[PDB]
Amino acid sequence: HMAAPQDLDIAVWLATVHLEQYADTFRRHGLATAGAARGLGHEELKQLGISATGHRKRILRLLQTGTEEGSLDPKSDSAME
Repeated sequence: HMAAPQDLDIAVWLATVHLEQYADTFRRHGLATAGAARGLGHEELKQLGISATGHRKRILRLLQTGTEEGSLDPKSDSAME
């Protein structure tokens, strides 16, 4: 099974990046599920209650899942010798 279901607790979604704690502000925002938040962007994450940059890009990188489906993977090849 690829990606997560629409009825997926917002805590289980952020828990993938060790940031499930953010599920609080998320739920209070009217989105307690990855399906109710599906669509949020970077600029939108700022008003969502997120101030950490490294964390913000950590969420969106997971939301992109679907058409490409690519999270937690290497991105380098060769170095010199």
